[PDB]
Amino acid sequence: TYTTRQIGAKNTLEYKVYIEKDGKPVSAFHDIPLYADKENNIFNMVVEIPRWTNAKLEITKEETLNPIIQDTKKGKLRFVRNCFPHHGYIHNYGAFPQTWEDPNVSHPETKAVGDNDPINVLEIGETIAYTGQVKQVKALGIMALLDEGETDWKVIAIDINDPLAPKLNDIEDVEKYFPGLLRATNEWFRIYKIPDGKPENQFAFSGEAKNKKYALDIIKETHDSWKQLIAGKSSDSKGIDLTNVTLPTYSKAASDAIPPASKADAPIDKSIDKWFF
Amino acid sequence: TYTTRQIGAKNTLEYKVYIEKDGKPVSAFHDIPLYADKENNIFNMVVEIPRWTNAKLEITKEETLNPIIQDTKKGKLRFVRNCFPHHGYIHNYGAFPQTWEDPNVSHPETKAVGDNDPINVLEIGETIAYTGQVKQVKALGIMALLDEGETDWKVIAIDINDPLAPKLNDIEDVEKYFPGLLRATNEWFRIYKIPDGKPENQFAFSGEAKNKKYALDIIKETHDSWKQLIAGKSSDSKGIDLTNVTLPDTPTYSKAASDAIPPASLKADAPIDKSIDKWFFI
Ligand SMILES: [Mg+2]
Ligand SMILES: [Mg+2]
Ligand SMILES: [Mg+2]
Repeated sequence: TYTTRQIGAKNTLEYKVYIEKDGKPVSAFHDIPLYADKENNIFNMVVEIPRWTNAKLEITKEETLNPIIQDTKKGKLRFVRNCFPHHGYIHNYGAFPQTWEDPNVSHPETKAVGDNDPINVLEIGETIAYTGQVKQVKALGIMALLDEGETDWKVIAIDINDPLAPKLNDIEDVEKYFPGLLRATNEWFRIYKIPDGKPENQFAFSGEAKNKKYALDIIKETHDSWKQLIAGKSSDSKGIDLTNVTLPTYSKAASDAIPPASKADAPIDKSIDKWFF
Repeated sequence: TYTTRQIGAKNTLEYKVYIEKDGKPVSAFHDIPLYADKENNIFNMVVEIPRWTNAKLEITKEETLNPIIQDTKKGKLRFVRNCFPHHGYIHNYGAFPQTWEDPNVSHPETKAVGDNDPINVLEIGETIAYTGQVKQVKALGIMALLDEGETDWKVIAIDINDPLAPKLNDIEDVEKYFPGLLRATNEWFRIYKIPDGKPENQFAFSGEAKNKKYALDIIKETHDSWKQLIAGKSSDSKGIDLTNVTLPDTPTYSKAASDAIPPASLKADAPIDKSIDKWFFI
């Protein structure tokens, strides 16, 4: 059973969420199996950012057991800005554990190296998720984002508990039941860092969302990129912390070393409300 | 100075917010002056609903001193649903005090009676407002919504403290600094009750946002309807509570109605049913 352990107040530098299996911290990167049901391609998704929020929370590569923390740039907490007509993130946002966009090789589909992170997942169901949630999802398709010039696939997925899950099996069903969401998704990932002073991003395949079979192939490829990583068979592991507790860099002590749970959400600066056009 | 007095937890049937002056309740409908600065057309806006929220909090006409209370439909808390690509309300939303969309006459611009409420205001500035806030706004323009067949004008306004306020003087400026916003606003008010099983709403003038001059004329009309209402001279005041604490020449003036209000009993926001998360694709 997966739960969460929160250290600190949300929206501060001290905030961390560890995932616990039966009350014991595990690595959110390496210790949650990618497959909840391999035979039926049901994946475990680690939720980082709930729909309609701004705080850029993420599994951190360089801390032990890879807790979810807030991204920073040069000491300042990162909040993704509101880009009209969108409010924060327009998906439940996260990653599949046990995957890696390998930064050391060029991906033939996009002519770019990977962004060094677990492959990202856009979960499109009704219910807003919580940071640190491990949910079970089916993959519907995939989009090829070049994120400041690096391969940054976005899997389009739905919670198997969603009322619509039985009617959603491939990328075409997203167009049926969520008309406009794929367009909005294309726009969002293109422009979301312009308010930060970064360039517009671009997608390979003219922004096309590839179907489920294509997505399963890419996911399995990043999962293999991950098996080379965790084996220490890396030409360059890029400072990632490879410690784990359910599985070399294995270290069963790591789970007891995590501090105990703690605070109410801290205030967010009013500037984060602003809608950019 | 204006403050709030909250009774109960937000997102419950018991929740109420009264607006206070000098720490004592006044009527949110009747006692807050329409104009903060008459000579410069600066209005007091009563905020009901913050941008990007759902709970349909509104001034309560039929309750003494007209506190803001969550609307209900057949007794259940009313939450406006999320209609893609929007999240809840896309403006800080509320009303001008001392106005009324007269329900007893057909309004010439729309050929329909009024929706029996204070004129509504969409405040477009960057900072998210709070329920019971009295802010000072400039009017920029106005749209003629027919909300379930009733005249329901929406003033386009901006907080005078917004960084952009000095650059926003008329309706054309909204399109310049907020491109797509007026178009989205037209869509929002057409579709927002479709998830409630209501028909699509309609606008007069094919949704055109009329300019500031036009807006000021309609705001005056609604202020005049209210002057008649509060004096006890409406042909049918619809059971509205006209009790006030600042208008001595009215039959329903009573400074002591303020003393009768219970003290604040502010509790933490109650949970909202997860169904309200849902994004509706219309
Ligand atoms: Mg990043
Ligand atoms: Mg990424
Ligand atoms: Mg109205």
